[PDB]
Amino acid sequence: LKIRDAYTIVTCPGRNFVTLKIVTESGTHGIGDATLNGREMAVAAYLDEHVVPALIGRDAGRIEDTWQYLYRGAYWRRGPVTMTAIAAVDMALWDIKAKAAGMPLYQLLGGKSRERVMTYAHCTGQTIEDCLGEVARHVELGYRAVRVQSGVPGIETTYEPADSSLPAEHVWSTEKYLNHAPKLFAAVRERFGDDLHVLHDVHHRLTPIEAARLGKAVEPYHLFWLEDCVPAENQESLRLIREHTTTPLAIGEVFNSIHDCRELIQNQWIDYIRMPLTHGGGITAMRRVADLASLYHVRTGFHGPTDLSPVCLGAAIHFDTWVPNFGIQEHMPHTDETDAVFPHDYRFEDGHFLAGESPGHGVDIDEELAAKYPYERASLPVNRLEDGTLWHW
Amino acid sequence: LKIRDAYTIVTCPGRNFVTLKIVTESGTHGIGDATLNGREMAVAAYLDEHVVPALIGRDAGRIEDTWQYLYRGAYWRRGPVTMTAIAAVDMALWDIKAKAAGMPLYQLLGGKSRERVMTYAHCTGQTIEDCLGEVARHVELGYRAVRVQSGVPGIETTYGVAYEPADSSLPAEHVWSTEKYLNHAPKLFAAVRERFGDDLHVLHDVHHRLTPIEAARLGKAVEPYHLFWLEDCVPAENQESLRLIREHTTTPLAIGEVFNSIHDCRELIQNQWIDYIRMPLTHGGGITAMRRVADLASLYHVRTGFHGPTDLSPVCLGAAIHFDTWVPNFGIQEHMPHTDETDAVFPHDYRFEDGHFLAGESPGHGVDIDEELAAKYPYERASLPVNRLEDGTLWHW
Ligand SMILES: [Cl-]
Ligand SMILES: [Mg+2]
Ligand SMILES: [Mg+2]
Ligand SMILES: [Mg+2]
Ligand SMILES: [Mg+2]
Repeated sequence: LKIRDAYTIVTCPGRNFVTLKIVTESGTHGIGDATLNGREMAVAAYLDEHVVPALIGRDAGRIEDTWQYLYRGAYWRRGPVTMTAIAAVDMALWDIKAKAAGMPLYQLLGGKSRERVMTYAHCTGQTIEDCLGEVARHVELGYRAVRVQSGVPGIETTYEPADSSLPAEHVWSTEKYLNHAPKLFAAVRERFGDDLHVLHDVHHRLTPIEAARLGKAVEPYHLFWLEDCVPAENQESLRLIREHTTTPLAIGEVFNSIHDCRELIQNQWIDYIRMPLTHGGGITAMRRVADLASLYHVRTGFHGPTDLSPVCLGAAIHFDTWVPNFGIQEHMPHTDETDAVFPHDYRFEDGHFLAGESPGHGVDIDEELAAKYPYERASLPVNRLEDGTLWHW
Repeated sequence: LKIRDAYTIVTCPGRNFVTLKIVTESGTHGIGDATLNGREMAVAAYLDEHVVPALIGRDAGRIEDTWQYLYRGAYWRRGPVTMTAIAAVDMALWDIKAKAAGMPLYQLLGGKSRERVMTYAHCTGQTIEDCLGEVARHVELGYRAVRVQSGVPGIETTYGVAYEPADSSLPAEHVWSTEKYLNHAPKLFAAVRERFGDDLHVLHDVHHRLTPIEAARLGKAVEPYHLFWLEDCVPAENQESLRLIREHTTTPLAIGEVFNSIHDCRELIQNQWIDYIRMPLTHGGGITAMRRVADLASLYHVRTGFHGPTDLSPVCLGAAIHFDTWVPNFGIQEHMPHTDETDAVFPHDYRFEDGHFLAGESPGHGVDIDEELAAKYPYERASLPVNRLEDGTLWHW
């Protein structure tokens, strides 16, 4: 199990993905997602120039030692580029270990805790009516849970995000959003009733007392979660929200370390932690985050956008299958070309994922095919207030 | 004036440096340090592929807007690669602003608060005796303050004892014993005080190797020697790690060279768990961000102690000396001399005299880069070491 080769693959079958592959002397290989949307080449360089050369000759079986070696050894700790590189290595090594054990990853983690993995779909429209049409469409596809978003009247742009080479510039009004958003949830409940799980993503745009107000306003509609209410580098930002509303709260897709959320969890300021495998240091780190969360009744809600590759999604479905405190798994379907580049054995049926049974995380990469889709630069948008203030997107 | 061009320069005049240069439509230019030791090319790519293209055509004068645009706009916030890229842009833009104002940077910041900037030098040796020899040598050069490190008997390799840490292509592997270090370290400080007396400022870098209660013990043990600071006692991603140390010793504490965000140290500062904040301009988001960190620190009597190793370029050092000259709550400035080749690649107007830095008077931060000279020294990979315990446990270096 000594590592004989390690290298990145960069491909764009609909959007950019970076993948790390590790091959052992025996021939067993593993892959890990290394995709960091809008900053992809920073991780590619971090891996190619600084991590990959140190992997050669290491015992691929020493997952924990390698994690600590890269985490502590980098000297400069944490961060999106850093932890994504570490996650890619970690995910490839767990893939290798599961293959060596002859087991699908969920078995190696402690076995199945559930028979299937509940997902939610994105439902978006310009008007509230447009959004309701999308909800109906997804309910018919078997989704038990939908995230709803609609345009704000008076505002040209509200939350494939990486649509432009350079960042697109959106304009935002908090006050108009706060008055309009509760109407969307009222309308969803009027048309679809109470059994549907309804989620909403605030996408970082509020202050705490504004989020508190929104949380209260939407209590009658019993949302599954209100996500990313406020920027949370200062974790105390959640406190006012939690003290003022019983609407459940989700946060953390932009986090990369347990140290970004330890206090959020221990103070019981959130209900769902959203940090995913690719950005949160892989299986090794996320097991620890999920276990900490479990002590405080917090459940997992992994970020699952198109900009995490099928490698992440497969591993996430395995993790979701084992973890006791599973909440929900986001599903944004990849393109057919992306699915072809990353063959996999996870299945989607009746609104749920089912883990694969192949040894490993069940995902591979077709390198020859990946090479036919060259990288194309694409950046995430930015958001400005009406006066031009650079805001949170 | 809009940005016409922006690009990185990577050079290795003794060790690796990455620099960002921004050029305006009028031809005026500014530079910023982008060097992240042992991970240099991650920052180069972050800048080259993702930041530089977004700078073209921007108003160079909009420093704050650019900082927020890069920080918030990245979506993934904070981190060493991220914040070093942002710092490089920020430093180059302040360089340009000061040149436009026709003033040295310290004047732009609020003017001078001091007539000179106290430094400390690194004194190191295998034995305590070897270290003392180095102290004597630096005292002779005019240093008022010294950091002292020496070998631990029974341990082959320890931090700060040979010094250029990134001295191998792949990470060197060192071995460590906490218990041997804890019993030996106080003997070094006792010896320094015996030979050199009480007026000298004496610093020591623990370099992340202790647990909180071990650092508490060390702090107490070294109280009689009145250290200027005991630095980086424990890894501090969990900021509460400092609490037991602070509750058990009056030895002053310094932390933060591995930090990149005010959010890495807000609680350390507000709870009064440290005396000096060490996060430097290059890794801490530049002048824009570090002004904010220093100001928060000032409310709690915390002083600046910018990390100043060889792996921050003369661009950072010059900007740091300007910052140090203005900031009210200045503590000390680390000085690790750069190589001749490095100083030639980065011509500068800061000066070192009688143990102190003096800020330049040229408009800008006073540092430039000679691109033709830089081109003579190609990048050469070098990684920081890792540290293992005697049983093989991957530890903190
Ligand atoms: Cl980073
Ligand atoms: Mg979201
Ligand atoms: Mg109360
Ligand atoms: Mg240090
Ligand atoms: Mg007490």
